[PDB]
Order: sequence, then structure tokens, then C-alpha cells
Amino acid sequence: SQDLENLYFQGSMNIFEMLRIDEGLRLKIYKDTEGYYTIGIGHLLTKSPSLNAAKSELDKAIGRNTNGVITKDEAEKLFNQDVDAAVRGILRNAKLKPVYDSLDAVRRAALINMVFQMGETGVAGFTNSLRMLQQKRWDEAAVNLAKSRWYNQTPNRTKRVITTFRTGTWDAYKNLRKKLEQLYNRYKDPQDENKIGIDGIQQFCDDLALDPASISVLIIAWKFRAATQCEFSKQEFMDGMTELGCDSIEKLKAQIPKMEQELKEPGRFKDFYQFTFNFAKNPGLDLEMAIAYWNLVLNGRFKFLDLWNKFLLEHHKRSIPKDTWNLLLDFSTMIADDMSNYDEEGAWPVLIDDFVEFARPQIA
Ligand SMILES: O=C(Nc1cccc(C(F)(F)F)c1)NC1CCN(Cc2ccccc2)CC1
Repeated sequence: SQDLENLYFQGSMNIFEMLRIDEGLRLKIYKDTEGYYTIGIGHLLTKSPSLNAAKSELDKAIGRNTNGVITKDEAEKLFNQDVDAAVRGILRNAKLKPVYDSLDAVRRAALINMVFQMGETGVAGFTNSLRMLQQKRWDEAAVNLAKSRWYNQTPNRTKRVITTFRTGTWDAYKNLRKKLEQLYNRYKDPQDENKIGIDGIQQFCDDLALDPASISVLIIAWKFRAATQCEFSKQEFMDGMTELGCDSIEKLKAQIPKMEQELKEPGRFKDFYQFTFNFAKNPGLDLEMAIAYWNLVLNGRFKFLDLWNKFLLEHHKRSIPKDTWNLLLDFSTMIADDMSNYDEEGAWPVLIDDFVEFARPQIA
């Protein structure tokens, strides 16, 4: 019924794939800018602050125990309900219905795209452009659309949607995809088409003029939501580049400072810092790998980083578990210069309790 097999008569390119590119696709529950649990393409799950509530809503919708993770197809099914609702709203809108009806399927998708971005009221203010679309005056419509604040706000997306109105083709999307594919092919593993391996990751850093071992590259992996350090999947590369709005190394190079500035927000750094643990280990974290990554991410934040290094080098080798990783940031953020405000009854890991004692000689 909601079976995507019901849509197999359509084109492979569709409004879903369009918005997957223009708005992005998350396959795991995340919080939106307003802090609400969301999944797929901007599908609100609940306003409830409870993640379990979010997951129950998702299971109701998907029809299985999702654990808050869905497939792309499932995301499309959620999205398809959203689209149907949006289209019904278009059809209720005196200002949009005529244009919508007049349009072919590809251009409807462009219109639906505009409604998703800016809402019916937003789209309905494009009175002239809409009229031109209605009149099949595509070039004029295209020109007029480009004069707008919309275009200024999101030029990459807007130019794609406008190209869609202008041509009635998916050419903007096919072109973007092709460009990323040709880019990707520069880095893909010769023996596994669907990932970038060690050599490709080097080449990628080389093209970015980055030390493979620098924090910038970790920050990029974080933005690309990469799963693990040893490889870089096609999906991660494509979703990353699309999400960051980059179709070139040139463009991605430019984004890196912007990712750094994002890390100035403590919540965002927390996300990054905790991401790092997951990314670093093999599917706890090897102490040597932990130290390496700690030296990268805590440099300049953790006032006791050098001591921490010394402490861990003298301390008998042991795996680092997630909560130990996680809490070190809390420590680092909390702790006074002389550690005088340390709470030995704050349930810190034993490693951090140990560290505080070990650090007393340097403190004094
Ligand atoms: O970045 C790595 N893989 C990777 C995976 C997915 C996406 C991306 C990218 F960011 F490009 F999108 C990169 N592997 C590291 C690079 C540094 N060394 C040494 C190192 C350096 C510093 C601390 C610890 C280890 C380990 C392997």
C-alpha cells in the first residue's frame, strides 16, 4: 500500500530523491533546530522530549521495532506521506492550485520543493513567477525566480529548483550527482567501488592540502557522519558532500573553517568529541588510539592534556570505554586550574579519580 513497488511505474528520479539532495536525508532519529526528534527528510516524530516516545511514534509509522533507525526506503515512505499532505495543501491553496495543476510532474516536484522549503505562504508570494509558470513561460519564470531572496538564501538549491522549472528535467540533479560521482571516482577503492579506502583517504587529504592526521580531517569525517576511521563509504561521501552543499574539493576546502566555527558551540563540540570515540575504535577504544585522538580534540580545551598524556603512558595499558571517553570532556570543562573543585564523589571513572591524584604533584 505504502509499498514503494506501487511507485515503480514512475521515474526513478522523484521528489523524494530531489529533497534528499536539497534538504538531506537522515536515517536515524536526530533533533532538529528546534530540538524535536526528527527523521528521514525533515519528518517530525514528536515534540516530546523523550527519545523513547520518538521511537514509539517511529515504530507506529514504520510498522516495526526501529530502534530509531530506518532504511532509505522507509524514509521515502514517511516522506511520501508528507508529500501527499503538502500536495493536498497546495490543492487547497487558491493561489497555488492553478499553477500546480498546470504543471507537468517534474515541475510539480519543483513547486513541491519550494513549498517544503518556504511553505505555501512563502511560495504564493512569487505571484509573477507563478503566473509565468502557469503560462509555460519557463525562461521568464526562471529569470524572475532568480531575482529573489530565496535565491540569495539558498542559491545552490534554488538554482537546481529553478533549472527544474526552466527545463522540466532533472538535469540539475543528474548533473550534481554526476559531478559528485566523478569526484568520488577519484578516491574510491579500486577493489571496492563503494568505499574509499586508505589510499583514497590520503588522496582526498592531499587534495584538501591536509595532514591526514590533523583535526580538520576528523572534523570533516564528523560532518560526513563517517562510521569508522579505516574507510570512507560512497554513501558517506555522497551524503556528506550533498549535505555540506559541495560538489568540489574547492568547495569542501572552503567549508572547513565553517565546520571549525561550528565546534565553538559547546554542544556541537560535545557531539564532535563523542563522535570521535565511535569513529576511532574498531567495530572500547585502544589506549594508544585514544591518546592520539585526545591529543587532537582536547588540545586547547583540556588544561591538563600534557599531564593526562604522561599519566596514561605510565599507567598500565587498558582499553578506554565510551563513558570514560565521554566524561573526560565533562571533567575537562568542569575542572579548576588546580583541580581544587574536584568532587571525588562525583562518580567520575576510576581512571579520572586516579588522574586527579597523579596530577597533585604538578598542581602544587
Ligand atoms: O580520517 C580517517 N578516515 C576517514 C574516514 C571517513 C571519512 C574521512 C574524511 F574526513 F576524509 F571525510 C576520513 N583515518 C585516520 C587518519 C589519521 N590517522 C592517524 C591519526 C591521526 C590523529 C589521531 C589518531 C590517528 C588514523 C587514520
